[PDB]
Parts: sequence; C-alpha cells; structure tokens
Amino acid sequence: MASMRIPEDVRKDIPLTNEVIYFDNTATSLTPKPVVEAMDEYYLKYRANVHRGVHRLSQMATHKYEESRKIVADFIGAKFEEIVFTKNTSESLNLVALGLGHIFKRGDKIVTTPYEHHSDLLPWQRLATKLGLKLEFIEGDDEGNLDLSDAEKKIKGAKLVAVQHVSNALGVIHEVEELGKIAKDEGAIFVVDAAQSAGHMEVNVKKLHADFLAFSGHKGPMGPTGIGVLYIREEFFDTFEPPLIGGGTIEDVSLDGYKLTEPPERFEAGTPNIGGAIGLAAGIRYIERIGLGRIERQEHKLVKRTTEGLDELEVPWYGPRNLKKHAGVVSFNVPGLHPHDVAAILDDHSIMVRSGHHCALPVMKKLGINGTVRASFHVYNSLEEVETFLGVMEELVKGL
Amino acid sequence: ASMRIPEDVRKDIPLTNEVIYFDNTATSLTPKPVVEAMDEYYLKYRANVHRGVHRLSQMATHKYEESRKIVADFIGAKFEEIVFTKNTSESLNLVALGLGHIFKRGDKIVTTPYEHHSDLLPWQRLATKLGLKLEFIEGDDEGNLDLSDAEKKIKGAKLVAVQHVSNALGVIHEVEELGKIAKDEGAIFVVDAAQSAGHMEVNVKKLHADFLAFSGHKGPMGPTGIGVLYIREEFFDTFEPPLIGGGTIEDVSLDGYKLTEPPERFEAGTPNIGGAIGLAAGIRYIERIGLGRIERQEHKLVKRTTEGLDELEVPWYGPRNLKKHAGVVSFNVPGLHPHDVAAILDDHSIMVRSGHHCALPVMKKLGINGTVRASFHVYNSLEEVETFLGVMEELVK
Repeated sequence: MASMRIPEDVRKDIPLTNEVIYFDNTATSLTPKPVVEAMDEYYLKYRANVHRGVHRLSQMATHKYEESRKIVADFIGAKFEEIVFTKNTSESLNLVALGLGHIFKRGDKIVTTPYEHHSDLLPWQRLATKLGLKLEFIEGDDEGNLDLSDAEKKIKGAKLVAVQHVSNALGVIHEVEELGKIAKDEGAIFVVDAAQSAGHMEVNVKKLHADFLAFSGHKGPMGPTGIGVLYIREEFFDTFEPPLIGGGTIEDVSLDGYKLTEPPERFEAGTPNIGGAIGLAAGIRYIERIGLGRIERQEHKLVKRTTEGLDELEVPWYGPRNLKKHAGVVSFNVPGLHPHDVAAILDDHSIMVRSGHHCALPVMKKLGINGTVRASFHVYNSLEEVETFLGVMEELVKGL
Repeated sequence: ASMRIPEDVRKDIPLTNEVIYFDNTATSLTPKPVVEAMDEYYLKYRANVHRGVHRLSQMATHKYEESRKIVADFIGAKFEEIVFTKNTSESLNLVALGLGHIFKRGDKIVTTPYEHHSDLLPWQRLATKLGLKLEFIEGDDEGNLDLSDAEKKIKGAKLVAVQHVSNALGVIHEVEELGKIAKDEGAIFVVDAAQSAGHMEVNVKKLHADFLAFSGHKGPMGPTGIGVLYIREEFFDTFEPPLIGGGTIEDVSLDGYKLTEPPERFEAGTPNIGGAIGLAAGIRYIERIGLGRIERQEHKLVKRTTEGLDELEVPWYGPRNLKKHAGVVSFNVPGLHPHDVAAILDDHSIMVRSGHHCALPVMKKLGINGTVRASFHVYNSLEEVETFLGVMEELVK
C-alpha cells in the first residue's frame, strides 16, 4: 500500500474509464496499462517456453513464470507447489470433480448452496448422476442468506462441500469461515469458488479452511483472460488424480507406461499460459499496491449510494440489505421493462451493465424472476459515475 | 499471397535483433501486430462475451466470433467444429475423456512410436484404465513409418492418433494416407498438429481428420494459453464435454442441466478472449505471408543446416529425404552432452533446445543420451544458419 488517490490514480491507468462508465466488473474487470505492459515485455523481450531450457530467454521466461506462481501463492496465503494454473475458474472446478471422482462411493453425498454459478453446480450434478450420489442444497432466503443451522445439518455426513465465496448475481458474501470450520469439524472436503471475491477482498486459504480454491485472473485481480488458478492443499497431493496429463508432467516415459513428477508441474499439462500468469502477477501487484482494504471500502461506498438512490426511485434490488454481507454488485429490475431493455437504455448513455440470468438460473428461479440487471464495481469506479447512473435511471423511471 | 520479402517479417520481431532464435518447436517468437491486436482488446474493448447488450461485450463477442471463423477457415473446418483450449495437450486430453464412454475392453488404439507425451499418456492411461489394446505403427530410426504395417494395424481399431510432425526428429508423417486407411477401416482419426500448424498446410478434409489439436504459441505465431480442438460435425452427438458450466447450457435448475449447441457446449467458463483474438491475428499474419512460402524458407534452412553438418561430419537425425523433413534438425556433438552444446551456443546469442524434448521412446528407439534441436520459422535466415555453422566449426575443434 503506497498511499495514493482512489479512484483517480487507478483511472489514470485505464483508458476505457474516459470513454464509458463500466459497471460490468463481475463479468470481467477493466485492465490497467501496467498489466498489459508486463505481458508485452514477455512477448517482445523474453519470449520463450519454460521447463528450465538452457538458453537465456527460457531462463528469463522460466524465472518470471515461477515468480508469478509465488506471487499468486502469497496473494492467497498458500505454498508455491499448491498453485495450479488453468484457463479459468470453470476449468479449476471441473478439475476438482474429475480429479476426485474415484474417491466417491455410490450413495456418498455432496452439499452446495442453491445460489451457485453454473460452473459450481453442474460439475457436481454430472458427477452425482454418473456415480449415484446425493446432491443436497442448503436452505437460505431470497436475499441470499444461508441458513447456518441447516448448513451444520446438511454438511453432517458429506464427503465433499462446494460453496461460492460470493454470488455473481446477488452479491452475497457468504460466511465461508463458519462453513469451513463446519466442514473441517465434520471430516468433509471443502472446495471454495472465489471467482467474485478474488481481487475485491481478502481470500486466504488458511482462514477459509479450504482444501480446494478457484479463481479467475480476468475478474477482480485485473489480470488477463485465459488464466485461472486452482489451489490444491498439500494434504491432497496423493489423493488428487491429475485430470490433464502430457508434456511437462513426468520424470520418465516409455511405450510401456509413465511415472509422474512433483506438484505443481504434476497437474500442468503442456505449455502453460506463461503470458497470462505474468499478466496475473502484475495484476496482483497492482492490487496489493492499492490495497484490498481500500478496494473493499470504495466498493462498499458505491453500493451504499447505488442502493440508496434506487430506494429513492422506487426501484427494487436484490441480495443482502445488510451491506456488510454485500459485495460490489447490485442486481435490480425496473418494473415494466425487461433487463435487456434497461441495459440497452443504459448503454445508450455509455453506461455498461449486464442483463439476464448471469449463469445462475437457479437463483432467478428461487426469486421467481425472468432475469435481473446487474451493476458491479471495482476500485476505479467513482461516485460521479454512480450519480450519472442514478440520473439516467431517474429520467428512465419517470418516463414510465 | 501477398506481398513481401522473407526473411523480413524480421522487421516485426524486435528479439530477432538480439538473438538467433532456433527454438521454434518449443514456442515461436511473436510479431508486434499480434501483440497489438491483443492490446486493443485489453485497452479499447475489454469485456466478456456471451452476446451481452452493452457495446463492449458486443465488440468483444463479435471479435471472438471472428476469431473462431478465422481459425475454422485456416484448417478448412466449419465455425462450430472449433473449440478453444489452453494448449494442444488440453485438446488431446479432452479427446481422451470426451469419448472414453465408447470403448469396451479389448478395443484397440494405434499411435506412432515417437511421439509427444501429450499425444501418448492420455492414450496410455485410457488403455490401462479401460483395458484396451495399445499398438504402435512401425518405423525406422529416421522416423519414416512403414505404411504396410500401418494398413494392418488400423484394421480394425476404434481410433488412430498420430503426430503430423515429430518435435524431436521433424518427420512429416504421411497422414493423408493414414487418414485414408482409418476412413476405409472405420476408425476415428485424431491428428496432433502441434508442429505442423503454422509451418505447412493443415486441412481437416485433406487429412481425413475427425479430431484435430494444435497450439497457437508454436507455428501460428500466436500468444500462449491458446489451443484449438477441432471436432468434426459427425461426433457432436457422440462426444461428451469433459468440462461444463458457464456458457455451456440452454437451461439449468437444482434438479439438472440441459446442454447448448456446439461449439459453445464444449467451452466452459470465460474463454481466453485475448488469446483467441491474438491467435486470429497470428493466422492472419501467416496467411499474408503464405504457407507455401513458409514451407520453402524452412526447407532452405534445413537444406543448408544439414548439408553444413555433413560438411562438419556432426551426426544429425530424421529423414534424409528433405521432402519429409520439417523445419527442425536434431543433432549431437560426439563426446559432448547436449546441454553443454546448448550452453555454448547460448553464449554466442544462439537459442536452441537440448534434452529429451517431451519425446522419449525416440531417445530409446534409437538408443542415445538425448539430442540438441535447432528449429526454424519463416523469420529465421540463411545468414543466421551460416553463423550457427561457424560456431559449430569452432566448437568441433
């Protein structure tokens, strides 16, 4: 944290900030020039494959790649070797299902939240349907709040528990420390989908009691696309069956068979996205120079004014009224308009917002609604942007 | 077509001024214009994807669709047969898992003996696991396949998996012929095109390909983290997606899921939008040059390299027939371990790989310590080969 000005100093580094009001941060973040500069120095000044090749470019590439992995480890409070690069969260999550499927005896149980993004349920659905498991969901309200007692009940007996850290559609910050304690207490394996928290707030494997953790570099960490992370705790290195296998993943091969290498290269099949990982590390550097603390507060501040303003205007919004449990995402609807129409109207005013089911149709169904419109923030978003949003919403609403 | 001097091309690659990069089968050097294409996504139209209403997502989606269409045309495939992955090895692994459900114990798979671990281990595991017959087509130590032994091994296998080119030796296997055999015998044909893809013509129809994998960071002069899996139209109701979730569905509930149409059915999560656009920029850059001109320039490099090594009497490997030798030449200095040779070349600003090369039954085949590999692309020049021979001369004394 090098004391400098929020949001302006971050805005200085993101040209799109002068062009549009970008409230679509849960879809993906905007990307600061230093993140793109860090990638461009890889591609133009030390371009090479890794795997400890002798020549000097590959030394650099390899150094830079392992630096990236250490930075990603430290960001999340893990050990170097516990970190696996993937293309995205979704890959990471599918890898947990495909990795561990051999452990599951028929009639074993898995438990998750009802609010999951599609990539943290239907891998668990496929696996259940395939193996004859019981897939159980813990109760909670329309506001997003989990029934913790029902959790303590439903988690009793489970071989595995999978939960989102924050919901991409409601903005619920679930109480995953409590949820983790409870899974640890009850023996179960705890897998945490941290896609919408990573980069926006503290995600630490120790505090969260996590055995598996997934996030995407293109969201809150301000990294490029094509770079996810999968955390695998040391404990599971001799249970977890590498789903992807090939180049970079062995110490000897023959036409007969194979013998695998150590983590983390055990789980990384082929040429990794070295460019992406270096981009990702620059994002995390960018983030920890700002401070998770300062990012939290900005976001919280934009949510408070957004929610007050929408209250003033007779516009209903979803997720926790208790803003301590509300991430930098506010979903909402204008009665009389479809969400896609609200979002086209905002787009006409250069305000970017998502509309539809947000890859979380179950949520939409639990609320009895045909989609929502979604404004989501990051630290580079400003109160002026919010105000000009509430302005057009106001013109919108009293045009009905 | 069209319209330029090789080797320049060099003009777009600053590193070409600092070093002689002869490590192209590992990864390619990347032209400024490809990086420029990615930079405008990240700085001028950054967004997902999934036809979202705002103009950035419109632009990004349009450009991502464009990207897929360009890849499709590059290999003569249809839009919806192209799935994006992180690399070749994901693509091949995805083929293993994507139709493991069609095999039964005692069904046979056939490969080449050479042969990248990424086009081997997912077949070795899938055989051990389901109790399958795994059989290797015969070839000599130059790497030329016996096409007679091909004809008797393809009859009657469920699938055939071959390199288009070896990354150790540089053989171009005669895959239009292997595809014909597989087709005639009714095997599913999978082609690992990780070494052919931006150096020579690769065309799914000509190849009789049912599945095809390649990597953007190699020959297509694209970024890292982007790979392609071609799935022919005929396997859409057979092939099950091993990765599923966001972007993969028509409807979902707590009860279950219904999947979407291809290609998006096989693409889970936010794709690497950046890499896709970059890869498209790469193939655009390659098409502007011409694959025939790339083939010819690599061929000159290989001709002068090998005929110069003959001159120095250093042993080299792969087909003596240059028609059947890609832009890679593995060699060794008798009494020098390959890493020392590579260390010495590096000291002269010459980048080159050494070791087993994620190949290995080749390093046994063909029993030897390992090999030093110089590999090429269109931006490499004769004068660079010439100076490489010069330090080889000095080293041989």
